Amino acid sequence: AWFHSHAFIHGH
Amino acid sequence: AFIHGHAWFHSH
Amino acid sequence: AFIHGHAWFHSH
Amino acid sequence: AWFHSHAFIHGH
Repeated sequence: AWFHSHAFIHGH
Repeated sequence: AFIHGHAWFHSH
Repeated sequence: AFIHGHAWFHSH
Repeated sequence: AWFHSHAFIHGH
């Protein structure tokens, strides 16, 4: 699974 | 799984 | 599972 | 499961 952050980590 | 938090993170 | 990475992260 | 970061994320 991939997650992105730009902080909160986005992605399920 | 979602990753919660933004340092400690929590994931189930 | 471990969270890889330092922006994109990945976990399997 | 808890993960810690100072970024690399540490924890299983």
